[PDB]
Amino acid sequence: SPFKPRNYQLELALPAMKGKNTIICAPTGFGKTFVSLLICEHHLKKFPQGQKGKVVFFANQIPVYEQQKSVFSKYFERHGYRVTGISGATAENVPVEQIVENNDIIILTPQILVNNLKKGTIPSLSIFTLMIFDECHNTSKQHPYNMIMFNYLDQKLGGSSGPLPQVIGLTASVGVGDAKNTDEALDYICKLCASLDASVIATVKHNLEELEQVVYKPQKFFRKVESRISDKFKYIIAQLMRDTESLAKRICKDLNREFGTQKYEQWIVTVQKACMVFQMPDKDEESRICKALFLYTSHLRKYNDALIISEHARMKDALDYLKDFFSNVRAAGFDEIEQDLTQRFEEKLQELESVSRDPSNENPKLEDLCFILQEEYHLNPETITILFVKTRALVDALKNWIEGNPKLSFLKPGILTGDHNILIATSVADEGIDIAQCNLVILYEYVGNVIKMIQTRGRGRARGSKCFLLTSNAGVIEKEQINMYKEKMMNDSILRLQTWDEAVFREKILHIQTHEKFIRDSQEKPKPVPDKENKKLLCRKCKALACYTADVRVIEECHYTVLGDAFKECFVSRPHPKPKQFSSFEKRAKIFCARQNCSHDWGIHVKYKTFEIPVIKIESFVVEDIATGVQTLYSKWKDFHFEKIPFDPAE
RNA sequence: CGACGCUAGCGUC
RNA sequence: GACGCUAGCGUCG
Ligand SMILES: [Mg+2]
Ligand SMILES: [Zn+2]
Repeated sequence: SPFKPRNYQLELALPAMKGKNTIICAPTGFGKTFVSLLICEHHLKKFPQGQKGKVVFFANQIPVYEQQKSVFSKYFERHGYRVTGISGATAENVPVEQIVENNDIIILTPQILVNNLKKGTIPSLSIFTLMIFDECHNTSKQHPYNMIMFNYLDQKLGGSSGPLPQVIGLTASVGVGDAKNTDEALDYICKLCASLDASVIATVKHNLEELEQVVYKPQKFFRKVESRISDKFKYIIAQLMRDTESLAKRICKDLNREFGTQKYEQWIVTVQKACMVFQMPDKDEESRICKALFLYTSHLRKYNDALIISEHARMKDALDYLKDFFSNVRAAGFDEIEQDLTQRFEEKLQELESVSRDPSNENPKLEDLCFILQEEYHLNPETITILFVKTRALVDALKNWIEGNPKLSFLKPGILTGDHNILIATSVADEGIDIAQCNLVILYEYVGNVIKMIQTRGRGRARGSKCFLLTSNAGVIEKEQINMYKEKMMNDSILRLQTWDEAVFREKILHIQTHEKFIRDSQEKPKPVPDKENKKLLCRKCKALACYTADVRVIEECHYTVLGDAFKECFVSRPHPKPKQFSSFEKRAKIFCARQNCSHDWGIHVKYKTFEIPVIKIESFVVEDIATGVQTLYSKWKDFHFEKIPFDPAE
């Protein structure tokens, strides 16, 4: 152990080194990696000569996986332990069984292990002696962590009595979920402890003073401000809205309406979702009326978003956003509909710009953020900032404004989504891999949970780091208020736990956990009857025939193909700007409607073992029926019931 | 393609 | 006290 550990690290690691299933709960940045390494070195120094240990470490983000894989193999080969890892890119056509056998420390994404557990390639978890979940707080509803633990609990409660592994979770906090007093919070923490069969929660108690000189708590600030006094854009855009919806009335004629909400977008998603069953006797003019109206609603949706961007940013940015929109749809073909909508746009456009570009009109949010930045960089010209927005439209809007606003010449921004002065960002899953210490973080119209709150403090470990929350909605302020109270209750409940006898707590967890077992068994739902009939699937933006269900076979129960040239008729392949690959496929194209003026996104095109195939999404089509004539929309594939004819290579 | 998590809004016993 | 739907965001096979 020659790299100088601190006493709070040994204090956290101690119970794990005593063999107890343990949840380490410590502030982001305490150095969990050293704790994991110490625990592992100890775990497998323990064994006699005739037995050997096998450790598995789960990370569920690739950078963390690669980082841990690297540091584990560097620390452990000197001691004689084969280290290896498996992730999505390295998973296929390799006999995972003997990879696991042949190696003593094993770093995994969790999905690969549930996938191997279910296909029996991995018989039981009794293969492992120690399991380590990094960011274990999402050992919760459907997350792969929980599916692994379900397998563990099954072996626990069933008569099958193989030796089970020791389970350690690491986290900066446990969450309380939707808990509103200390006893509810207590219950939720006990439920999560049960999910990982933990007997101990390790926090820092004796060496608090050492810890609080390592990771400091940044000071928080709330900036309540109010929305735009004057809405010129909103007047004229509203008028555009009710024009387009009068067009809806001209063909649809069928119905609390607020223009600019998430009310409004859910309503418009509903008008599309209800209008893809417009069934006439004529089929030609019905295809084109229904798509007149799909287009009207798509344009109304991207009309609405423009004004939410107006509320949260400049209006020159929203303007550039929908000028990009119209350049986008210009290349999708030209009908009467395109020229018509776009031409009423042209009419408004110039008064529109004249509205946008006048200093008269500034979102007070933007000038308050300019204020904050000016102050922090006047007092510290070397401040490194990070700014969290909600939509990824807002990220490049704010960036363009930073460069375009001259007050902040001294800012040189950089992005990250899914050198520098300041980073603009949406959300980063869970604490994350190494990042430059930021000493200023700002949350711009930000809402979140308690765990994200604890974790965001790790950007500003150093003393004198600062964090701002600025908003036009007292809602958001109150919503982080309740979060801080939730952190209070979490700490209070954890300490109330540690003052219980071990055994009372362990029989508590055992009973919680047999409960939840028979719950998930009861909740196991049986099949309905799959119906065996010839169903037509038509497009969603042209409603033209695509194929029937007897055309489609299914591949490993998830992705569904088509056979026969009847599909090669009605799409066009487009080589893709993101040639990703996932488990046993390679992605090369996205396929769209070959129909003139349609070009809707229908699926992708991909190499599977020796074949090229396109594979498609339901929630990009409509499903009719021969005798009924009626048609119905499905979103999720698993939601759709018919004869599941598996893919045969024999054709 | 598909599986999950977080958030907001809205519903069901 | 959970489930579902719509969307935003993130991750992963
Ligand atoms: Mg996740
Ligand atoms: Zn189409």
